[PDB]
Order: sequence, then structure tokens, then C-alpha cells
Amino acid sequence: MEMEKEFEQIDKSGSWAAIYQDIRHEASDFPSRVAKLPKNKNRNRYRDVSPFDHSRIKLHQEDNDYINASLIKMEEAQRSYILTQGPLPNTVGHFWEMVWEQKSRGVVMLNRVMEKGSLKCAQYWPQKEEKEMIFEDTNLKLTLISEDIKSYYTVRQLELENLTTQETREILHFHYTTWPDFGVPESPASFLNFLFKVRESGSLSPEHGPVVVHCSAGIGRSGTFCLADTCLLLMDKRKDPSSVDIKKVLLEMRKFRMGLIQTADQLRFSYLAVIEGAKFIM
Ligand SMILES: CC(=O)c1ccccc1Oc1ccccc1
Repeated sequence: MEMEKEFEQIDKSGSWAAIYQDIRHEASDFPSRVAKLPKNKNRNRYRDVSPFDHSRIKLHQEDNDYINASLIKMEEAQRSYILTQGPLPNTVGHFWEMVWEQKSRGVVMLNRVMEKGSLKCAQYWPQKEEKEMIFEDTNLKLTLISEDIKSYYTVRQLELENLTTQETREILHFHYTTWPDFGVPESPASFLNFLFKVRESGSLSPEHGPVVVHCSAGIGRSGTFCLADTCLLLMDKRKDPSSVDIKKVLLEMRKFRMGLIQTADQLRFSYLAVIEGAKFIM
């Protein structure tokens, strides 16, 4: 079925939970043996969220190459994404090592450091220009260059230096600051405006490594971001845009990381975002 009328048909029939459970039942199951090794317990935020072995990002390190991060490679759309958990106190150095080694231009953050009164990720970037951060375990230096605070999101320019080689690179940090503590946004308008700002920066384009996107676990809000982006790109590429099937795209992405889209409300919100976004593109 088309999307917008499939949407009204699920609303009127109140069957979002059944649709979402079907997706959960059909989703791929692949091994995640490296994530579950005892030496990696303090590298995982949640015991039930792990990268598959076949798609996990490897650190270029011979001691321990593990990080909780996955490469989502979308062949027809010609887009790739790295989805990862919010960094932990003992993985902030690994996080920036990955950004460096994968040649990423942008980092997309969809959570606040504190939500619901608890810490959802480490404070992993500097908050003042004159107070830079040094990660001694991976030999990197990180400096805040500029910060632009808007009503729904903040954009930061960062300088990452590899202290071994003295090479430097500019990284863009796109921070969506207004996702509610509970539920999903009422309108997708600010989320779509944010997606378009990430696109306009070059951070999603083939001349760079894959964008790094995270929330707390790296599957819920993060899944919503890449699902919406890929579906909108396919609608532009194909002769028949109504042939884009959001459920089929989501199952394809779930071949590369488990659990993408965590609730039926997030599934409905993803439909809404793609529907409204397809009208603005034209
Ligand atoms: C772009 C800009 O205005 C600027 C000026 C002085 C110093 C740094 C600047 O930004 C950079 C430069 C290099 C990498 C990342 C950001």
C-alpha cells in the first residue's frame, strides 16, 4: 500500500502495536559474540543492546578492537551510517578514535546528557573554547571552535587532532536538544528541519566517511533519524515514489543493528516524518 493512506488505515483501526510486533517477529537474528566477551562488559551500556559481529566497527588497535557501534550500509540509497550508543566514562577515547579512523565529518546526537534525572551519556566534548580535552588512552586532542545555539538544536564546530601525527580535522556536532523525556514529538517539523541542516553540511555525503549517530542505546531515536533520511532519498531516486515501503526499509536496516525503532509510537512518528517531508521536498 501507499504510505499516507496505509497510515490513516492504521490510525483508524488502532493497530500500531500489532504492526510493530510483526516487525519484531520478522527481524534478523545474527550473532554478537564479541560484544558478550567478559573483557567487554564495561564497554556496553545495556546488556540487551549489542552490535552484530558481521557489521560491527573495529577499532584499529591490537589489544582490544571492540566498540558498541554498527555500520548500516544502504545499497540502493547509496548512504551509510554508523549507529552507536552514547559514550561511557571508559569509552570516550574509543568513540573519538572511531570518528578519526572512519573519516567521519559529522556526529549526530539525539539525547541530552541528563534525562529523567539520570545520566544518559558522558560529557564527551568540551564546553569552553579555552578548556580542551585530551584522551590519553587513544592519543587524541579535542577543542571547541564555535557553538551556535538555536531553539531546537545546537551546532558545534570541533577540532580533532591526532597527537601521534599532528594531523587535524574539522568535525561538526549536530545536537538535537528538544526530544521529550517521554514519548515522541507532537509534530515532525523541527526534527525534519534538523535532518535538512545535517544534510546541508556535507556530513551525509559520499566524499566523507559515514556520519556517526547516537542517542542513549543507539537504536531508538537513532533508528528514526536514519530510517527517515533513507526513505526520503529513495522517494527522490525512484520513478514511482509510492513504491517506497517504510516497513521493508526498516527490516533491511535491522540486518545491520538490532532493535531499530523501540516502540510503536516511534514507528508512527517515522511514518509521519516521511509523509510530511515528502511534501516539502517538492
Ligand atoms: C572555520 C573558521 O572560521 C575557523 C577559524 C579559525 C579557526 C578555526 C576555524 O574553524 C576550524 C578550523 C579548522 C577545523 C575546524 C574548524
